[PDB]
Amino acid sequence: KSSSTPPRGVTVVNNFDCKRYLGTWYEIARFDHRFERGLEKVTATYSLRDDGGLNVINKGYNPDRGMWQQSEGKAYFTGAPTRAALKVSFFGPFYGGYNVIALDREYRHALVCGPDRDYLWINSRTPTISDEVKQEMLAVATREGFDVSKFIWVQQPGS
Amino acid sequence: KSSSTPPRGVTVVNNFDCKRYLGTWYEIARFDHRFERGLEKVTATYSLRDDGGLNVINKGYNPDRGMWQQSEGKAYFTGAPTRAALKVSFFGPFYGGYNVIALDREYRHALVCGPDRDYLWINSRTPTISDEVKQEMLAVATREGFDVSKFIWVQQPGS
Ligand SMILES: CCN(CC)c1ccc2c(c1)[B-](F)(F)[N+]1=C(C)N(C)C(=O)C1=C2
Ligand SMILES: CCN(CC)c1ccc2c(c1)[B-](F)(F)[N+]1=C(C)N(C)C(=O)C1=C2
Repeated sequence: KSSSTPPRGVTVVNNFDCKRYLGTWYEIARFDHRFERGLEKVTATYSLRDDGGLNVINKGYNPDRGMWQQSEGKAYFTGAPTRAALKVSFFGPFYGGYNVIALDREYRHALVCGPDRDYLWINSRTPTISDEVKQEMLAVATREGFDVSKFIWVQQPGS
Repeated sequence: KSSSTPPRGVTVVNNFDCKRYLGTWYEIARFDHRFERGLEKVTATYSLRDDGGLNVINKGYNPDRGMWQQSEGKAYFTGAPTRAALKVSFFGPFYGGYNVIALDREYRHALVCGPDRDYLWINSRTPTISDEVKQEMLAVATREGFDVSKFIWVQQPGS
């Protein structure tokens, strides 16, 4: 399907406050994909741009090579900035939808999907999350049609 | 073969001046790979790290999506810093050898290869090169066993 639209049916957050989502997030779990392959301790960082999009810097550690790496990209809303439907673009052939489909009131925990059900992330402001938050994230993922067998639990400080 | 050694039988520069190689280079031609697919107007910018490695910033334009992108990586010598054999690594699964196989004395044109003969670049301090310089670089590539018909000639200022 189009790499520009959300997966059909997902619950895009429609009262989004972009300022509250800025800064750094820890990747608690991801569906594994080429872009991120081999990485642990992954974080994503968002900053505002003058042009109304977001600067994205993802960082992680590759324990096979013993080195940190970083990737810088840009995200732009696909519609109104109060709707958490975006597209993100990195160097090369890494481009597609970015959608926040679950978020707590305090912007502490997020479930983010790509443009299809092969792309999903559990993110947190903290490097670890409680089992209850894990359970709820998997429950939401399942209810929205995603195959939670695809998740890998990303090593983080204290995991 | 090993991703960490030069291609079999390929001679690498053995009296390398790393500091003179720093700065911005324009990519005149490349063998096509996923990492850079879709990108025109490509430059690579090298700088020194406190740890003896190089920071690498690749930047290019994707005319399909209408956007500039950049990738930041690290390169380390695999041996003596006088020998232009390195390995470069970027976010995720882009890791492998980087070898300077020909350089002019002025450090204005360089032929760079990866760890096998499927990876080759013609780089220049200027965005275009003379037919003279072009043919010589192709003759070196050819001398070293590469198939120059695999080059994509990359759109650049004045090209
Ligand atoms: C499908 C298009 N695409 C490029 C692979 C993406 C889409 C969506 C995303 C990412 C990439 B990403 F790898 F930058 N990513 C990370 C690291 N985290 C923590 C995210 O929540 C997220 C979403
Ligand atoms: C095969 C290992 N690997 C990562 C794909 C590379 C090896 C070698 C190189 C690059 C990548 B590269 F894509 F960063 N690259 C660029 C953009 N230019 C202009 C080069 O001279 C060069 C060499």
